[PDB]
Amino acid sequence: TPDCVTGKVEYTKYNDDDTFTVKVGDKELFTNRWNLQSLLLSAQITGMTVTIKTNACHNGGGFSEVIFR
Amino acid sequence: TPDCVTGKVEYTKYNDDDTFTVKVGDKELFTNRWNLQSLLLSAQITGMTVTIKTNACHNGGGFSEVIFR
Amino acid sequence: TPDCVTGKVEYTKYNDDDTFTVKVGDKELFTNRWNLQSLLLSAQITGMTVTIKTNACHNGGGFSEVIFR
Amino acid sequence: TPDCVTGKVEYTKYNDDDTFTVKVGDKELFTNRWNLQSLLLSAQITGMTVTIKTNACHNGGGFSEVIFR
Amino acid sequence: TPDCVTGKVEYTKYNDDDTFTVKVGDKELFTNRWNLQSLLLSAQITGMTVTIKTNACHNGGGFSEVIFR
Ligand SMILES: OC[C@H]1O[C@H](O[C@@H]2[C@H](O)[C@@H](O)[C@H](O[C@H]3[C@H](O)[C@@H](O)[C@H](O)O[C@@H]3CO)O[C@@H]2CO)[C@H](O)[C@@H](O)[C@H]1O
Ligand SMILES: OC[C@H]1O[C@H](O[C@@H]2[C@H](O)[C@@H](O)[C@H](O[C@H]3[C@H](O)[C@@H](O)[C@H](O)O[C@@H]3CO)O[C@@H]2CO)[C@H](O)[C@@H](O)[C@H]1O
Ligand SMILES: OC[C@H]1O[C@H](O[C@@H]2[C@H](O)[C@@H](O)[C@H](O[C@H]3[C@H](O)[C@@H](O)[C@H](O)O[C@@H]3CO)O[C@@H]2CO)[C@H](O)[C@@H](O)[C@H]1O
Ligand SMILES: OC[C@H]1O[C@H](O[C@@H]2[C@H](O)[C@@H](O)[C@H](O[C@H]3[C@H](O)[C@@H](O)[C@H](O)O[C@@H]3CO)O[C@@H]2CO)[C@H](O)[C@@H](O)[C@H]1O
Ligand SMILES: OC[C@H]1O[C@H](O[C@@H]2[C@H](O)[C@@H](O)[C@H](O[C@H]3[C@H](O)[C@@H](O)[C@H](O)O[C@@H]3CO)O[C@@H]2CO)[C@H](O)[C@@H](O)[C@H]1O
Ligand SMILES: OC[C@H]1O[C@H](O[C@@H]2[C@H](O)[C@@H](O)[C@H](O[C@H]3[C@H](O)[C@@H](O)[C@H](O)O[C@@H]3CO)O[C@@H]2CO)[C@H](O)[C@@H](O)[C@H]1O
Ligand SMILES: OC[C@H]1O[C@H](O[C@@H]2[C@H](O)[C@@H](O)[C@H](O[C@H]3[C@H](O)[C@@H](O)[C@H](O)O[C@@H]3CO)O[C@@H]2CO)[C@H](O)[C@@H](O)[C@H]1O
Ligand SMILES: OC[C@H]1O[C@H](O[C@@H]2[C@H](O)[C@@H](O)[C@H](O[C@H]3[C@H](O)[C@@H](O)[C@H](O)O[C@@H]3CO)O[C@@H]2CO)[C@H](O)[C@@H](O)[C@H]1O
Ligand SMILES: OC[C@H]1O[C@H](O[C@@H]2[C@H](O)[C@@H](O)[C@H](O)O[C@@H]2CO)[C@H](O)[C@@H](O)[C@H]1O
Ligand SMILES: OC[C@H]1O[C@H](O[C@@H]2[C@H](O)[C@@H](O)[C@H](O)O[C@@H]2CO)[C@H](O)[C@@H](O)[C@H]1O
Ligand SMILES: OC[C@H]1O[C@H](O[C@@H]2[C@H](O)[C@@H](O)[C@H](O)O[C@@H]2CO)[C@H](O)[C@@H](O)[C@H]1O
Ligand SMILES: OC[C@H]1O[C@H](O[C@@H]2[C@H](O)[C@@H](O)[C@H](O)O[C@@H]2CO)[C@H](O)[C@@H](O)[C@H]1O
Ligand SMILES: OC[C@H]1O[C@H](O[C@@H]2[C@H](O)[C@@H](O)[C@H](O)O[C@@H]2CO)[C@H](O)[C@@H](O)[C@H]1O
Ligand SMILES: OC[C@H]1O[C@@H](O)[C@H](O)[C@@H](O)[C@H]1O
Ligand SMILES: OC[C@H]1O[C@@H](O)[C@H](O)[C@@H](O)[C@H]1O
Repeated sequence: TPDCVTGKVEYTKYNDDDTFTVKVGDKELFTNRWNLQSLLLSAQITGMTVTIKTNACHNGGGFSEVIFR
Repeated sequence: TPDCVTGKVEYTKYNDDDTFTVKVGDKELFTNRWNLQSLLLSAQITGMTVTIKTNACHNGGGFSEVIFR
Repeated sequence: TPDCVTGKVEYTKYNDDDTFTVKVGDKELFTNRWNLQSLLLSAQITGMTVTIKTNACHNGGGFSEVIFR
Repeated sequence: TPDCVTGKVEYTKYNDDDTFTVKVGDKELFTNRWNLQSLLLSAQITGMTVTIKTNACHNGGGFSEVIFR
Repeated sequence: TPDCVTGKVEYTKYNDDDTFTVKVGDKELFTNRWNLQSLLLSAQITGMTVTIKTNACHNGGGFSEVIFR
């Protein structure tokens, strides 16, 4: 799956339908995998750099693949 | 959904029916989403600023949307 | 529900029937809510002050309401 | 249930059947309770002192009761 | 099961089928056990040394046994 954005997590958002939104770089993306919610908030809190891989690389796009550096 | 309060978490409370109460700004609100309980206690412990979005913006109102900054 | 003890968590214990015991102040109390186990060990590790509310305010009493400050 | 060992966690191990092994003091013991896995890794990472209570107090013995000081 | 790599976690990756990849030493390996995902990210964030035991000791190989010191 192609890389889409790499950067620190600027903010995260819990959504009304239990999906989770993340802003990394200049894109706002969401995931429906509940396992990723605490992993991404820990990355945010400790300042890790994440790379999100997705074909829907646009605002509002979904993802499931994340690399944590 | 409109913004209702933005601030640091002042305290959290675990309720008898397994919902979770939070006091942010001047409002005391609750959520029934179990996934938000450890995310909001981590935001409290590390001093993050949260924005709660809800139409029930009054004491005792419920919410499910939270932004973590 | 009335306040029973306020203080820092002295120790926590995992019990043979999957309940969790906590010692706050001068009372040792237990809860059967599994969601409270990691929230109380985080409060212990980061030194938060907790208030437990319960009518069974005696050693061995149960509880479910906790305020985290 | 009698005390068996008290000390800091030397290492933890994830086992092929999803049980979890811990070495505290001079004993290596395991638990089948999935709730204890992140509680024991947090105790190892932050250097807490744990007391394990079990009648199978020998290498390879199982336990479920742990006190976190 | 034989030791395969020992080292600090260099990166972790959440995969599209909910498995989790880890790079330790010179090998990139994956596990399908959901319980290991937050244990390995905590090991990565706090700089623990992990030993992965597996017979598939090659890039792309799977594992389930991890020692955390
Ligand atoms: O978290 C939501 C969602 O994330 C991942 O899917 C993403 C989009 O939501 C999904 O619509 C998109 O599907 C593409 C296929 O990748 C592509 O092969 C096909 O040609 O078109 C469809 C529709 O546009 O894929 C992205 C991820 O690349 C995740 O895969 C999905 O299971 C779900 O978790
Ligand atoms: O906001 C603080 C408040 O949160 C919790 O109460 C929630 C609502 O605020 C409250 O309106 C709601 O009341 C329920 C009662 O639980 C129920 O017994 C009764 O029959 O119906 C009313 C609504 O008409 O309760 C929710 C919780 O689900 C929290 O319980 C409360 O102590 C306080 O912290
Ligand atoms: O955790 C409780 C609850 O949070 C969210 O709902 C909030 C209030 O609890 C709910 O009463 C309120 O309902 C609104 C409708 O959204 C609005 O369309 C209608 O016009 O008025 C009612 C009453 O004010 O909505 C807020 C959130 O905006 C969450 O949606 C819900 O599932 C539940 O988790
Ligand atoms: O803290 C949330 C929750 O804690 C207690 O429930 C625990 C689990 O959260 C709950 O899913 C679990 O349910 C069991 C059934 O009791 C059992 O009959 C069935 O076979 O399996 C499910 C899943 O393992 O029960 C434990 C407590 O034993 C608490 O009871 C519950 O009300 C709520 O507070
Ligand atoms: O975690 C165990 C238990 O904690 C909470 O209940 C507590 C005691 O376990 C329970 O026996 C006690 O019951 C009270 C009633 O609240 C009171 O109205 C009646 O007059 O007397 C009995 C005995 O004193 O209540 C406390 C909490 O106040 C929790 O409510 C329960 O679900 C369970 O989790
Ligand atoms: O996590 C594994 C296991 O831990 C707890 O049980 C322990 C041993 O696994 C179990 O064999 C041992 O059984 C004892 C009885 O306690 C004792 O009453 C009887 O006389 O002898 C047997 C054999 O030694 O008990 C220990 C804990 O004392 C836990 O109870 C069990 O559910 C399971 O989690
Ligand atoms: O020294 C702790 C030990 O924990 C793990 O092994 C546990 C017991 O110590 C071990 O005796 C037990 O072995 C069982 C198998 O579970 C069972 O499937 C097989 O048929 O019989 C043997 C002997 O009764 O397994 C438990 C774990 O469930 C761990 O495997 C070991 O490396 C070591 O850490
Ligand atoms: O998470 C993936 C997987 O990890 C563990 O299995 C590993 C490989 O996935 C599996 O192919 C490999 O199988 C070995 C046999 O154990 C061995 O007896 C035989 O000689 O060779 C095959 C192929 O190399 O085993 C490794 C771990 O050693 C885990 O056991 C499995 O349940 C699953 O979690
Ligand atoms: O990330 C793990 C799973 O997350 C989502 O499922 C959640 C929850 O984990 C599951 O128990 C429940 O049945 O559905 C939830 C979403 O409605 C994904 O939808 C799953 O496919 C898993 O990836
Ligand atoms: O821009 C990111 C948004 O993510 C969530 O919405 C997505 C998606 O954008 C939307 O079209 C879809 O219907 O629902 C998804 C969530 O389930 C949030 O709900 C939005 O607030 C944005 O953060
Ligand atoms: O956040 C997870 C879900 O919370 C609420 O459900 C919880 C719990 O997760 C569920 O497994 C249980 O059966 O009921 C609980 C509520 O009584 C919400 O109802 C869900 O929408 C999820 O958000
Ligand atoms: O600690 C939680 C429970 O652990 C064991 O069960 C786990 C898991 O929690 C359960 O949902 C799954 O179906 O089986 C697992 C392996 O047995 C214990 O058997 C339970 O008593 C709980 O302690
Ligand atoms: O974490 C141990 C187990 O992980 C995998 O199962 C997960 C999850 O734990 C389970 O609750 C869910 O129903 O299915 C998931 C797999 O898609 C393993 O497959 C299990 O065998 C356990 O090892
Ligand atoms: O006060 C709560 C008590 O709960 C019991 O189940 C346990 O055996 C005691 O050791 C104590 O923890
Ligand atoms: O080399 C291990 C590989 O494991 C696969 O399951 C995963 O999809 C790949 O991205 C890679 O991590």
